Amino acid sequence: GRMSKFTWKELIQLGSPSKAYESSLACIAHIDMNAFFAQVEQMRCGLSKEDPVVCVQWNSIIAVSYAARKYGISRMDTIQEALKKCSNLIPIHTAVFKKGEDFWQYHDGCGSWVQDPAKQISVEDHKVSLEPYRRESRKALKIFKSACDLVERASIDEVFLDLGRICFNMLMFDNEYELTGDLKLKDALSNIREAFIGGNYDINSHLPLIPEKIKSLKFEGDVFNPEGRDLITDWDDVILALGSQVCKGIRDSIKDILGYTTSCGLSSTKNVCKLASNYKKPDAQTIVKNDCLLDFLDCGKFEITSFWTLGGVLGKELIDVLDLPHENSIKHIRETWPDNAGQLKEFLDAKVKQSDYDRSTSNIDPLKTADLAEKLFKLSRGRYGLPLSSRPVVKSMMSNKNLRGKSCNSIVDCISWLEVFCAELTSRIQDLEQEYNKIVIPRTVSISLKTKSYEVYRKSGPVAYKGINFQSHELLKVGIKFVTDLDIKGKNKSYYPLTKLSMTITNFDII
DNA sequence: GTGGATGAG
DNA sequence: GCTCATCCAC
Ligand SMILES: [Ca+2]
Ligand SMILES: [Ca+2]
Ligand SMILES: [Ca+2]
Ligand SMILES: [Ca+2]
Repeated sequence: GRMSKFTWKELIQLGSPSKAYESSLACIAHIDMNAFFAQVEQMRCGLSKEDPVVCVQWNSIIAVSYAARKYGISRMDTIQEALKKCSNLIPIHTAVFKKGEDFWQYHDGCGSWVQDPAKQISVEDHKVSLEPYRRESRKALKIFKSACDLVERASIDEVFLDLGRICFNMLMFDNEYELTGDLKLKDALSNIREAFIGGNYDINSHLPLIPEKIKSLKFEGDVFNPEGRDLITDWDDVILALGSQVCKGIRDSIKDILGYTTSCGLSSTKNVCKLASNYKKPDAQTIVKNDCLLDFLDCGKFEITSFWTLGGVLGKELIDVLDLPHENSIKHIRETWPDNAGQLKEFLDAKVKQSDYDRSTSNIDPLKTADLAEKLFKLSRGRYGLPLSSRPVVKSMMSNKNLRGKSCNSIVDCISWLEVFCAELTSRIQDLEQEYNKIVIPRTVSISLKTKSYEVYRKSGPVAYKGINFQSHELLKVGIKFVTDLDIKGKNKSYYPLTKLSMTITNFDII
């Protein structure tokens, strides 16, 4: 065409962390450390990524390495079942707390699969610690925060990156990058760079057409192109290619410094990014161009239920409520309401109003349908761009134990368990303090139990600190007092042995 | 006040 | 299957 399909406004928008995600030109990444717990144990025990390791808790498998999966092992399997699929399996049990001890510890060469009765990790007196995974995640997150100025911690093993600044800055100012032996970005993109510093454009003006010398710019990773479309046809393509390069370097850092492999989804929107990181794994990168967004969504592997918020009960409700076919529901949503979000909105209002349609258990806000339609309209088209957003502050933290057998028959027994809970909540407060770079101190403690016959007892109250700071010993002390008060409360009633015991902290001052 | 429902996979 | 934090009809 004569001009690009994009404006200067939308390009310059890339350079503002608050608005960059709204640009059609946005370059978002979703990076997943797959089989995270297995990777962490592999690296700790000096093993390779091709070693069939399985992370184990009790008799179940919680993480399965991709090497282990070659043998048909899945989380579905027990350790005994997985060992009949691959006798060379390397099960590694999580760290555990022992009842009464204030620290966790690894019991290597111990597990329910080893014959020696000496080398067991009894479920009855032990509690699992996920601290080693928390810590490793923290190391990753610091390396991500180092390479990019807007990182969302989507979960323990997944982040989103907004690569707009980085990309926009490469595009305009990076005089070091070279496409070939003789070709450099500064020469190839001299026209866009001279126009931009010149300042003579109107922001709403369309961009200049991309130069031919940019078409040799290489994507890093696997560009999803079923229909064999051209790789670089406009500026959104240029930014994305740059992103993939930047994104590869970041992932190599994770591998170089910590040894973890990742999958990466690169695209304009967060939901499309997450689909792509999962599309091939492990150690892979998938780029989804804007012009392939419909090729990607329609490939066959996705349905309306594949999206972040639609994976569960609300997802089903929509299939029902929108009479969507059990295949190509996304496409089906595009064509039925082809022109605008509102068409979906009115339909919803009509279905919204029906005798069969519940109002009581409905996961659908009647007031909030305006947005629900726009979400779906745009999600169906791969243009639903949310901002990268910090997770809100914690309100509650809990550490409990499901007790079986008669281990818990006394106040003394309960107190041994509280020690483990305190130990654990202390290390979790610490993870939080680093995440926030702020002191976190809880003012309220709650002690909960379930009796022999599954009745619930509970006691909340303040915890006081002799110092300005938080001290685990003051949390325990209050816990002990509550546990003791509940003992008296249950004297000639159904009580021991307990079947469940827990500690919860709330009312944090993030001073 | 909170048991139960809910999200991912 | 499980997890744990978070939300809200009861
Ligand atoms: Ca994952
Ligand atoms: Ca002790
Ligand atoms: Ca995960
Ligand atoms: Ca185009």
